[PDB]
Amino acid sequence: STGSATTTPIDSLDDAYITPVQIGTPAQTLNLDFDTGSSDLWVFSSETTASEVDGQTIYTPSKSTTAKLLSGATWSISYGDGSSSSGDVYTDTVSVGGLTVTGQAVESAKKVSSSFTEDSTIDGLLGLAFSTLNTVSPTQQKTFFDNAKASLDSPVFTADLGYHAPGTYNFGFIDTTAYTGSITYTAVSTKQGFWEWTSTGYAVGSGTFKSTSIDGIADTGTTLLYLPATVVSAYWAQVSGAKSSSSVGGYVFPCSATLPSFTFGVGSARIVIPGDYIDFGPISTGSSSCFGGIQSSAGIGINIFGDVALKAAFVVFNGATTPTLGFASK
Ligand code: NA
Repeated sequence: STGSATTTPIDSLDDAYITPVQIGTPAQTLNLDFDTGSSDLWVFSSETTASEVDGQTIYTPSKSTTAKLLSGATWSISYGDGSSSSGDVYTDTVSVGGLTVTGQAVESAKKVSSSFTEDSTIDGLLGLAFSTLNTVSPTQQKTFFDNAKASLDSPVFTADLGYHAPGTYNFGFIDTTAYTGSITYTAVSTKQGFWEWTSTGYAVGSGTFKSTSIDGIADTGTTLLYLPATVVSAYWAQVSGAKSSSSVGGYVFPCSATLPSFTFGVGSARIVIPGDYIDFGPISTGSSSCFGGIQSSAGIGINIFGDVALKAAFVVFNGATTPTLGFASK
């Protein structure tokens, strides 16, 4: 089997991407944030505290003839941005882009933090990191990908995120029409439960490539590119008037600037992030200070290849017995 679903930016900045997901019988379609940096499929629901719901579509398990309470199971998750959610668990039928899993753990939120409530466009998350990170207790649950894997034509999914445009998540196949050149594969460590890999270096604009190992994770659920402070300083030093602002919480730059590209290495291959991808617009409405898309990972304890980086590439998440990542230009 295979599945193919379109993923759509939630706003004009590509802050996140939503993908429609069918849950239950008859189907309830929710727009979920597919997150390769976490391993829980959780939704706004009929159980979510009413004051914490503001515009989201909810899953109502009582209206699904295939929903079953997973008795005694709870979940609770905290993300890198400080947000959180928790609740109880149902199993139900979940379909993505025509690919169906029966008996998927659907984590029903009883509580969500303010950042979730405030984002009316995201109805929940669908985690695509390794199932070792799933938070369900006392019986850890599998991701949608891990439950689908054995049925797929190939044990893979691909992320093809758009820049200010829709893109695609595919499950079970490589679309050889969706990228240019060849795919370069690179080793993955699953020791922290992430799609963790080592970039071979970077370049700023038309500058020389610096060969250096940068361990980090491929995380579709993180907006920005978070890299070591040395790398990030080297990038923003090429933008007149850019500075790190403790008040704003990262590098800002004049909105009048033209940003340089950023290149990262994948083995001997190179992915180029156009400068435009690195512009996250005014820090507040009407400001001439703009927020940068490349930020320091210092204090986060890991480098994160978030959407700024991933949307410059066609990315293969290879879930074979020995997982690997692939990157192609597009
Ligand atoms: Na922000």
